[PDB]
Amino acid sequence: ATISNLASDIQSQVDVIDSYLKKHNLQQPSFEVDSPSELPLDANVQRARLKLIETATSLANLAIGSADHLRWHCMNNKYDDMVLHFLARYNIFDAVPRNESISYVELSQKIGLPEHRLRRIMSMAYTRHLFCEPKPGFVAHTSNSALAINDPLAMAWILHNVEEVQPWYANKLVDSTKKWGDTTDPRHTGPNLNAKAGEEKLFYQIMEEDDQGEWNGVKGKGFRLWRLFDTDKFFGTGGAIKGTNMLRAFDWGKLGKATVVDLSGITGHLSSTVALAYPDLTFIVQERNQSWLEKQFNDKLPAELKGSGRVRFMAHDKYAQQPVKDVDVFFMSTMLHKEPDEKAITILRHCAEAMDPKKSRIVTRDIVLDGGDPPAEDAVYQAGLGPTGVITRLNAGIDLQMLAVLNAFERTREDWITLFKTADPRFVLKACIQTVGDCASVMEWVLEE
Amino acid sequence: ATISNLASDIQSQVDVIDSYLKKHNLQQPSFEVDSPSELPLDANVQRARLKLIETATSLANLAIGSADHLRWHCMNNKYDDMVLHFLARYNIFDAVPRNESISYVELSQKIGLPEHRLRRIMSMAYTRHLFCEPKPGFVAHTSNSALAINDPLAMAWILHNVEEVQPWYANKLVDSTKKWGDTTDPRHTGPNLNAKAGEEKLFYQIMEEDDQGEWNGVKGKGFRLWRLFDTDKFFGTGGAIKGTNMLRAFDWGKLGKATVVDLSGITGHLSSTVALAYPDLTFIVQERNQSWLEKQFNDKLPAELKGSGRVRFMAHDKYAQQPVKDVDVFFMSTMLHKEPDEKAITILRHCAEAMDPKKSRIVTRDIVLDGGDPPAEDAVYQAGLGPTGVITRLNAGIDLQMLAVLNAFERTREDWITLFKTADPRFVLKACIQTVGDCASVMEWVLEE
Repeated sequence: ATISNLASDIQSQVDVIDSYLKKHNLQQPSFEVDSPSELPLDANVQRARLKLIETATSLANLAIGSADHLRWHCMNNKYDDMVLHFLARYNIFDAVPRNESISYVELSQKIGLPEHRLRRIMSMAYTRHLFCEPKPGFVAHTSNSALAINDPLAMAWILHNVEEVQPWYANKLVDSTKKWGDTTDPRHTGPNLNAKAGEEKLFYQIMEEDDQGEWNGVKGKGFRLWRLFDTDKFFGTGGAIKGTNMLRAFDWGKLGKATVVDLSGITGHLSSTVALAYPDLTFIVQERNQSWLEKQFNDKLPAELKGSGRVRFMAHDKYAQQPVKDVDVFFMSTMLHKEPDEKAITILRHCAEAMDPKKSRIVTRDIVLDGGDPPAEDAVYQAGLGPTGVITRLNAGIDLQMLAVLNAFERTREDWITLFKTADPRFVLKACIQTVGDCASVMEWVLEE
Repeated sequence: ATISNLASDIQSQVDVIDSYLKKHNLQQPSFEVDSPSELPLDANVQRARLKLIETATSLANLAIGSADHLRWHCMNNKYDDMVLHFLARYNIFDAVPRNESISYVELSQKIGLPEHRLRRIMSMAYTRHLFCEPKPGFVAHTSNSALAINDPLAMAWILHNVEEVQPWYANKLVDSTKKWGDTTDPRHTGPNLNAKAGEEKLFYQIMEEDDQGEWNGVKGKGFRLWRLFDTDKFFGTGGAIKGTNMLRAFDWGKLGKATVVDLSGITGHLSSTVALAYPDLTFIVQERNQSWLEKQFNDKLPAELKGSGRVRFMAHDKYAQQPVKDVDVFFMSTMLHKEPDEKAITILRHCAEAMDPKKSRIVTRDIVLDGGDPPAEDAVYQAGLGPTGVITRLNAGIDLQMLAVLNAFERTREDWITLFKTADPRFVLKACIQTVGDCASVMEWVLEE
């Protein structure tokens, strides 16, 4: 890489994107409040986007240079997260009006954060194009910050990372590695470094048991788990992993009238997206129960689905035998990646024992670390992959989140195939489709004699 | 901003830099091990560099877009720091040979980190151009990582941030703000959120007292403070704030044969740089004593200065009267920014009482948040400043480090002038010079009747 060749590559990638936007009369992205929040899903546009992010980031890295690389990174980067911590806990997104500016004096008063400290936090926020200072003394939104107005799912994602993942797990991972080595046991995690025998706490136990707090309509026991469920929904409502991508990566219409057991769990928000598009499907969403789960699940269903039975909650232990009969599809999105091989095999064997091989299939959605195949219309590394690819990087972030919190791990295509064949040697991978811009693939599995 | 106008601005900035490199037969930066570690200090080149970093980063931010902004940031960013934590604690920089590749198998064995976990850490490192995978199965250095080989100062900066600043202070700043409000008291910091009365610990008390560890030649009591002193030296040896910039921002030769009391403290590494350049100066470096400080100070002096008396340590309480007579210069680099107004005024009055107004001056070096004046040859915002400027961002990182650890703060030019005039109304700011590429200014103060 040289600064000149990176600049030339940037111009080529920009020209692909800009030409497509102009040809199709599409809005140009900006940092204004009402900028589009994404670029078109056209595969060639998304390839250019993924390459542009990588090449622009590489050029900034090269221009910073090696002398300022660690000097600046270890100074600044952790404060981007601390700034978000303040913005979420003081509800600054909602306190700044969407379409107007607000003085620091008025903003400070609205949120109860002394103005001199507010000013020092906002100064750092602006450097990530998160809010802006349109005139001296005043604060306004940007594209990036306005999209989080009135969005508890986005606030959940900030706070889960800054108040739980980073302090309890990531910042203890070196010590956990030294204490237990490289294991897949979710007890071998930061909260347990000094735990007395038999008193180890699992992440999911802390999530479901802590009662000292409230989040987004759940007060007391399990508020942190409810907030975690909100983070899962955040990844479905928009952005790279949005749930509507599944409609492009798998043909739900080919199932006709069919029963889907959705072992993705959580609140069934992906089942709801598919159900709205395909009224002949019934989704039975299976998840470990919590006192508030059935009520919250039902309250969050799209209005059109409430009371219809098309998407319904069924409390279930995913490690136990399957009670639903005549299931056409076992569906599980971003669920098996939390399961080391033996636990994943238990789940998959309970599904297989409940499958009619001639009629049933398993549809999974997970990272394939090497890459899924693009959708047929869209057919050294694919854009976004390779050592500096932005999808390589997102996959690594998710993989390290699985490591830090659970000792779980992401898998390659061959890893998935081997896992399923160990569960039942009759499993065949029929399709592994990843839309350009997304890190997950939708995989279709059948039992063949 | 649009993607096209950012791309055009990138091409203009690259052309300035590339034309200068070619005209002067200078090496092109790359990610290779032996890339230059910085660009020329020519002011127009550095202005173009600072603008290029900002514009490239803005273009990557825009191409990511608002939908993936928080989704990706809160996933990935904290892992850049966790990766550094591993790289430093397992000494991966030194274990990868500078000029050769090493297999993951051999690297894992050298450092005692299981290979599967090593591979998952390196995957994330590569996305910041920190090491690379030149062939499948093998690891090599990049420009960015090779510069940290055999550099305990760089390792100190990683570990101080990831093991002390972030967990003990930054990740508790919201809670500290809620407990105490906006104060300048260094007791009102994260370690003391639950401290019992009169048992509060100051950062600098923890640094100097903890004896459960070792760092870079200091075993036991005060190892963390020694590591902090190494971080201070790291900012002097290279990069934006390198100490040789002071030779451009102030004329030490005009002093002739002169005595300088250096209240920067630490290990006098900036005094050593000036002393090597100006043999007629004597520097008396004043700092709070520690058992190991005089020995380490003397061992780290440049060979040419050892035993010469040109740079010597004098234990001193900066809040106490000044014992040295006939001082020509009181020098203090990045020291007063840790001092709230009343404490800074105490120091400055002790200096002023020891000054002959006709002969003496104070030379300070600190951030001026609005910007110092460029050196005379180099004469809405200056490059690097403004809301997304990279020097604005570094200043904010340092300002938030001062907030989180000490409740201290950075200052504008007018803040500095007001502070000095409160200390003694005879103080006049004669010069405030900031070299392009650096965040600190060198300020010259005299007493005028």
